[PDB]
Amino acid sequence: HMKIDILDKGFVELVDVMGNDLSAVRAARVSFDMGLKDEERDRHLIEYLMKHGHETPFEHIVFTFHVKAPIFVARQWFRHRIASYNELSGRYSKLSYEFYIPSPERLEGYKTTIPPERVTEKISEIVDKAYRTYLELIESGVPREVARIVLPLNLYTRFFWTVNARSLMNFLNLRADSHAQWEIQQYALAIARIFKEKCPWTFEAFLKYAYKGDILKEVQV
Amino acid sequence: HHMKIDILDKGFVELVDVMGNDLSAVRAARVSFDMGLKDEERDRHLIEYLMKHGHETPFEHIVFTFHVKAPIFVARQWFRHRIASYNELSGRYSKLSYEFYIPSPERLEGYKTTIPPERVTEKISEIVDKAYRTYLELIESGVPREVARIVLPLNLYTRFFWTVNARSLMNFLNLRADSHAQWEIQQYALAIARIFKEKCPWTFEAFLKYAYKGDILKE
Amino acid sequence: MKIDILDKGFVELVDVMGNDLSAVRAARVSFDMGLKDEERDRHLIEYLMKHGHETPFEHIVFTFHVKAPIFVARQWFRHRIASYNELSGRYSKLSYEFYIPSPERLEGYKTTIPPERVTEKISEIVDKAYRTYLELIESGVPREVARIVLPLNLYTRFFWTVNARSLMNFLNLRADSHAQWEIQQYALAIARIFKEKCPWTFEAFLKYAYKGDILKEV
Amino acid sequence: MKIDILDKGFVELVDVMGNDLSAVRAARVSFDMGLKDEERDRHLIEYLMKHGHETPFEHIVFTFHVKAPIFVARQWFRHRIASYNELSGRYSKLSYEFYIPSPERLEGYKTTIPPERVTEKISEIVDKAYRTYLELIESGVPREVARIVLPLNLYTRFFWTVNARSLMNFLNLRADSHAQWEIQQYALAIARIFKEKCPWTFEAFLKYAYKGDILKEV
Ligand SMILES: Cc1cc2nc3c(=O)[nH]c(=O)nc-3n(C[C@H](O)[C@H](O)[C@H](O)COP(=O)(O)OP(=O)(O)OC[C@H]3O[C@@H](n4cnc5c(N)ncnc54)[C@H](O)[C@@H]3O)c2cc1C
Ligand SMILES: Cc1cc2nc3c(=O)[nH]c(=O)nc-3n(C[C@H](O)[C@H](O)[C@H](O)COP(=O)(O)OP(=O)(O)OC[C@H]3O[C@@H](n4cnc5c(N)ncnc54)[C@H](O)[C@@H]3O)c2cc1C
Ligand SMILES: Cc1cc2nc3c(=O)[nH]c(=O)nc-3n(C[C@H](O)[C@H](O)[C@H](O)COP(=O)(O)OP(=O)(O)OC[C@H]3O[C@@H](n4cnc5c(N)ncnc54)[C@H](O)[C@@H]3O)c2cc1C
Ligand SMILES: Cc1cc2nc3c(=O)[nH]c(=O)nc-3n(C[C@H](O)[C@H](O)[C@H](O)COP(=O)(O)OP(=O)(O)OC[C@H]3O[C@@H](n4cnc5c(N)ncnc54)[C@H](O)[C@@H]3O)c2cc1C
Ligand SMILES: O=c1ccn([C@H]2C[C@H](O)[C@@H](COP(=O)(O)O)O2)c(=O)[nH]1
Ligand SMILES: O=c1ccn([C@H]2C[C@H](O)[C@@H](COP(=O)(O)O)O2)c(=O)[nH]1
Ligand SMILES: O=c1ccn([C@H]2C[C@H](O)[C@@H](COP(=O)(O)O)O2)c(=O)[nH]1
Ligand SMILES: O=c1ccn([C@H]2C[C@H](O)[C@@H](COP(=O)(O)O)O2)c(=O)[nH]1
Repeated sequence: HMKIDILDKGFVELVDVMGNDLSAVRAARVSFDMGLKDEERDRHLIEYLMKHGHETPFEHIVFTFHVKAPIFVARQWFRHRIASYNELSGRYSKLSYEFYIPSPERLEGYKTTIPPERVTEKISEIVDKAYRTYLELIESGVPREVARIVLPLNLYTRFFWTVNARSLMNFLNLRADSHAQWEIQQYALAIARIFKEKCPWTFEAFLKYAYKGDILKEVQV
Repeated sequence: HHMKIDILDKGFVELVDVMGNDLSAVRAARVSFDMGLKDEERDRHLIEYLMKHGHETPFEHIVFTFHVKAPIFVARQWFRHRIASYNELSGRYSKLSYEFYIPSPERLEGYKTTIPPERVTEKISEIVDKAYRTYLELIESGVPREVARIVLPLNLYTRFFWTVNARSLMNFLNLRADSHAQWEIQQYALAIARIFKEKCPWTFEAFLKYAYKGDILKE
Repeated sequence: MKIDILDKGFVELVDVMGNDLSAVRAARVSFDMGLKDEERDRHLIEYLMKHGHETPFEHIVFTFHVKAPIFVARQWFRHRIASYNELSGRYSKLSYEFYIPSPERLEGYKTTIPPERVTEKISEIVDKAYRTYLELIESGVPREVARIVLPLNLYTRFFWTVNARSLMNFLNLRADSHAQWEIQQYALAIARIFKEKCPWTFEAFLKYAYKGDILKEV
Repeated sequence: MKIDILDKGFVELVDVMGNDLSAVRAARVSFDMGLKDEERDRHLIEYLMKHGHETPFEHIVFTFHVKAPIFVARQWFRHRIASYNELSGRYSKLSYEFYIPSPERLEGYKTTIPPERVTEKISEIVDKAYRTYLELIESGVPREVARIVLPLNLYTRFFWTVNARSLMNFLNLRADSHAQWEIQQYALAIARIFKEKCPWTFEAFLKYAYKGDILKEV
């Protein structure tokens, strides 16, 4: 399965997909009691749909992704309500030592009172101390659902995400944009790369006529 | 894959595609404990467990796309199910064909009426023919399609694509595969259940035994 | 507020929760703040609209009572992010209420048949279909079956609860020349009520987010 | 109506549209009718609940203002049929407010170390994490990056707009012993407010549709 590594321990993996560019073509044509025609006229229809705001046909293309990301990234991601999610539980699972530790280059462009290297080390210390406490609590009999409240927001979680192409394009408009947090931007770029490979016509038409973000127009795949 | 079931006099329900199966739900449920699939036996058992206890989100990862031909009055009820995607034939854009649902006398099989049931079928076909001819005359005279079609009756057939996940589909079956729903849509619901059963046997059986609230599927 | 539409239709406002300030407060919570001043607050609404910050507007909710022809309702009910409760032809005996277009509805079209004749032809179908409907029910045919002979111009009634964000989507799509003329009229009524209750949001919407054309011309 | 929850949290009702009669009006439209009388209207609410006619309750809408720990909010925000606007760690400097469980939270569990010490250990990490956070911010580190060291018990604040149907789903799932104790407390507060504003609906809900366990015990 296509799997793209993100951040230091994260990833985005495509699990399954239903439909393709032609699915949208057929769904649009039913309006006129028609179906598919030719690869030329059909690709042209996708462009027409995109530039005129005919979005419902794209709801028939559905993706399911497997994602590993820090909780602070997931919190933002899960705000996209038009989708389905199933996530790893801290109430039910003993948590592993997997945290997002940003490299010094994450602070590139900002003037700091201390070396970027120090910030990275400072974050690492908090992680170590918090996880150590988490383990001490669980080993002592503290219920998992309580012990985990001391763990930081950079803890990695895992989830399945099923979303249709229309909602996915909304996600890209909002997250594959410089105003979004850099960390989720990286995930949106991976999502875009997978989208591009499975629905090339839809993706191209989207970038040329509907995309309202900036990064996908300044970054290849 | 593909399956097609004929409904009423000229309708049908066709499965266009499907993403996921019973194991998709098992996997989605297991992620909670950082696990995946296990064994054929423990997995089917997990499905019954999810159904029994109301853990419904794992079933959202199973998605179906159907192609349906049904009368407008049936489609009006169907389209009230908001958690789904639809694309339908348009009377504003397309010239409409002579295709209407004419109930057989058997539709009234059980009701005592003043005039013969055969008469009812005749009366309906007559009004349908009159309305359709009027529609054609208007169209032929240059009246815009969107206006000319307002004289067409509710039994006119329409066609649409329906993409829906298993969770919403189960809600649809609870409400439509039931004696309280109109008979005509009960027929379509039975076809939908028939296809659901074929593609997700474990989920369907678990649904029927522990969560299904309707009655016709248990008969 | 009630506005008459078409020949027998209407749009009536039943209830409303929130106002322009509801969106301001919802927006300010991001920075752990609330309301400020009448001037700063309106500027914020414009800011939200201009930059596509739409979620704050979901906290403003409206409930309308609408009477419209079924062909109009079919299009309206395609708007899934909303709540609906409608009159039932399965349960209620239907009244003689149909939308009959006036000749003026065909202005701009050259027809082989005089516009007035079109109105008459539609009235004819309505009368014959309704009479058939009544005859069937009086004979013993269940309502849910007898009503299938009634035309798409039959009037229905429904309650519609929708938040401002979904309402703006509705206006973008229906208060537009590409939408069927009949629903455009309802959209204009909906817009008028929206403007009355949330003038800042409505004005900002028209200036920076509205994608339709008619509200710009009317 | 404001109710304190946990050590520093709360649930407050901000606004509400409709009441029990809104559902009655919405339901009766099916038979082209309106309200009747107290006795008949209360009876209809029970009938709807008993037979699963849930859409009429979507016309009752509530807006709450809630302050809860992030781990509670993560569970809460999984309820998609609702609207949310929340405090942002990317844009605002975060305050020193965390949920520190009191020793009683461990009542019933067998631990090797006194419960009071568990409370003490949690406070220690919280203190260290927050200090680290402040140190980074004052050194020029962007807020969105500095906050990643903060634990899941940090309090957040949000506005929640939800209709009665979705609210009842939330109570079925959260006002239940299988839900985390912390969110059960919030659900009990939400339930109290719901009961005060829509007593007929709440009573019918508890009698015919509620699938949880605690609301039948408390
Ligand atoms: C740069 C950035 C900064 C942000 N800052 C904050 C912040 O400070 N605080 C905060 O709380 N959130 C914040 N968010 C989250 C934001 O408010 C949305 O929750 C998030 O973008 C999900 O978007 P959505 O509503 O468009 O998508 P979805 O929830 O997936 O919805 C997709 C579409 O369906 C719609 N829709 C879905 N549900 C409803 C509904 N109930 N009513 C009306 N329309 C609906 C709309 O057309 C929507 O675009 C931020 C997001 C970004 C990208
Ligand atoms: C026998 C029968 C008689 C009926 N009679 C009438 C009638 O007289 N008048 C009439 O108007 N309708 C009538 N209906 C339609 C009914 O009101 C629903 O619109 C229809 O059943 C679709 O169901 P749903 O809301 O459960 O499904 P969906 O719209 O697909 O929703 C699925 C689930 O998501 C939910 N959900 C979706 N949207 C919202 C929302 N906005 N707020 C809260 N929860 C939401 C609920 O948990 C719901 O069960 C009837 C249906 C049946 C089966
Ligand atoms: C001029 C015109 C012509 C039309 N012609 C046709 C036709 O020929 N055939 C036909 O079938 N329909 C047709 N429609 C209906 C159209 O396909 C939509 O169903 C209708 O506009 C409702 O819009 P909506 O999806 O944006 O709104 P809502 O359903 O209210 O949704 C609002 C927002 O939430 C979203 N959203 C809701 N549900 C989902 C979902 N499941 N997946 C992804 N995003 C979602 C999107 O961001 C959306 O804009 C037409 C509409 C117009 C205005
Ligand atoms: C005790 C408990 C343990 C849990 N454990 C986990 C866990 O380990 N991992 C995890 O990921 N989650 C877990 N959850 C969250 C759970 O999976 C749901 O996300 C949460 O209960 C929100 O419920 P909901 O979907 O019913 O509500 P909403 O999202 O508010 O939806 C309300 C109704 O609309 C519906 N609906 C909304 N969207 C859709 C859709 N896309 N398709 C079909 N129907 C839809 C259904 O009828 C639904 O009941 C847990 C919840 C509880 C109460
Ligand atoms: O870029 C952002 C900022 C905020 N939020 C939503 C996510 C959380 O629900 C809440 C606070 O997010 P943070 O700013 O703390 O990440 O608002 C996002 O979705 N994206
Ligand atoms: O069994 C029913 C009855 C009604 N409705 C919804 C469909 C329409 O939006 C409106 C009226 O439907 P009819 O009763 O006329 O079919 O209410 C259904 O979905 N199913
Ligand atoms: O302007 C339009 C045209 C179509 N449709 C949706 C409504 C129906 O579900 C179906 C066919 O509508 P008509 O074209 O027949 O009105 O497509 C709309 O919502 N608006
Ligand atoms: O009782 C629970 C357990 C889990 N989850 C959802 C919330 C998060 O998205 C993810 C993990 O939650 P925790 O178990 O870590 O709280 O699953 C809930 O909504 N409620």
